[PDB]
Amino acid sequence: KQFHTGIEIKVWAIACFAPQRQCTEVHLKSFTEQLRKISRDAGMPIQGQPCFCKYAQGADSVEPMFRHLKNTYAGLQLVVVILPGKTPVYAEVKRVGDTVLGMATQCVQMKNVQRTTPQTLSNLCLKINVKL
Amino acid sequence: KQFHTGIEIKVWAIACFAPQRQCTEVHLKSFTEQLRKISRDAGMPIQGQPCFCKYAQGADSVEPMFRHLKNTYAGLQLVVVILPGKTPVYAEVKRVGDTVLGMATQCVQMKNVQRTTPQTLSNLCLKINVKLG
Amino acid sequence: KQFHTGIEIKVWAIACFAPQRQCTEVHLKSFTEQLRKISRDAGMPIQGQPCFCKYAQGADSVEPMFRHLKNTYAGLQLVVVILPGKTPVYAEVKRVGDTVLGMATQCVQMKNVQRTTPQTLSNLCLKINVKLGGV
Ligand SMILES: Cc1cn([C@@H]2OC[C@H](OP(=O)(O)OP(=O)(O)OP(=O)(O)O)[C@H]2O)c(=O)[nH]c1=O
Ligand SMILES: Cc1cn([C@@H]2OC[C@H](OP(=O)(O)OP(=O)(O)OP(=O)(O)O)[C@H]2O)c(=O)[nH]c1=O
Ligand SMILES: Cc1cn([C@@H]2OC[C@H](OP(=O)(O)OP(=O)(O)OP(=O)(O)O)[C@H]2O)c(=O)[nH]c1=O
Repeated sequence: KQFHTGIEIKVWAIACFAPQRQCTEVHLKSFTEQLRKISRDAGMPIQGQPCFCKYAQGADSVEPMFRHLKNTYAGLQLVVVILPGKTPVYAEVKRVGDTVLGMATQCVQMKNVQRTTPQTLSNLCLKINVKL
Repeated sequence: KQFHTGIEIKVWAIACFAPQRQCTEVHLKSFTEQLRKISRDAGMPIQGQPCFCKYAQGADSVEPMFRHLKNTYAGLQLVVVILPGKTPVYAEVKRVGDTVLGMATQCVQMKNVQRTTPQTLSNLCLKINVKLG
Repeated sequence: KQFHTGIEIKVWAIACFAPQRQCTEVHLKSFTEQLRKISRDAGMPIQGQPCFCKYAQGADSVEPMFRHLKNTYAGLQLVVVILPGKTPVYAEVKRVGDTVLGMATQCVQMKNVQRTTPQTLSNLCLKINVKLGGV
């Protein structure tokens, strides 16, 4: 895991499986902007707003939503998935992204979106950097 | 460029990502016959019926279908991919064919399958000729 | 036919255009070591680990990567290029290596990296040997 310098993330999406009442739109947009800033400092810029950002409920929504993403957004590079703690959703994310569709997926715990820290944003960058 | 003489396309497939309701079997068979004729006349004959011809929908279908093709038809030379206009399918077809599986692919817009003209068939032949030549 | 004696391959690189998911690090390291062994037995020893070993994707990556290689690794003798099969990358590799930069490049199919046999390693040795011998 030597860090890669050449990465640019142009097309990406957010799928929020945490409840909106806990993880609101402002929490998500705040999170997005802070993630963009750190990714820029590290020389793996996330350009742009996500091309898609929706709430969803249930592990069974993962495959349909990811197929939808792949089928709708040309060149989609990354899906960031927000999770409400321990969940069957995580398992469903992993199999679909890593073994079915071959698309980079990164999960994040809702609590790190509600109150973001540079350390957790850094962790997410490093993981994305490895994946991409 | 230079056109290449002496190419023969013996094993080829059609993957149609345009909806069947717009691009029916008879449209595809008619298209195939016209392509056969012009390619023969130009001395790069696309010989025979395709070894495979199936509909699919979505960029997500590309990799599974092409893995199937690669694994089932040894000596597959070409996949002709019919596209429904602007689509994430094109990008995925190029990624899978050129990078993932290593398979020659030529895309064609559905509107040129629904009504063929000599000029669009010629375009397609020349592209195939360059790719396989 | 005409195998060349007395060649030593000291500076060489691997550029893998097959996806990592298909052609993993262990596949590449295993392939490298097997290639070194047979090439040593045949008297064209690969003296070291490659100076560079990276994944890349797309014909558009070829020229930049090869320029990097040429400019960074003095006396680079060989680039081994792993390809998934028929691909516009093959054409671009030949154009850039043979006409743009002038460095010896040898392509190999991903399936022969994933699982080696003595016969396919031998094939690749002979081709490397031919390209490197000369004035
Ligand atoms: C089991 C479980 C785990 N997590 C954590 O969230 C992502 C983080 O790490 P990750 O898996 O993303 O780490 P990674 O090495 O990049 O590998 P994968 O993401 O491909 O699995 C993981 O530790 C949850 O939030 N909920 C859960 O229920
Ligand atoms: C860039 C782009 C192009 N097209 C056009 O539709 C078929 C035609 O095919 P093309 O002659 O380009 O040949 P192709 O097999 O697409 O591949 P190349 O070998 O030219 O790269 C291509 O120009 C799309 O439908 N979507 C796109 O996003
Ligand atoms: C489909 C495919 C096949 N092969 C075969 O494997 C050895 C030999 O090698 P190739 O003649 O293709 O290429 P090469 O030695 O670098 O030769 P030159 O182009 O310098 O003559 C070629 O017959 C590839 O290597 N790459 C492929 O993708």
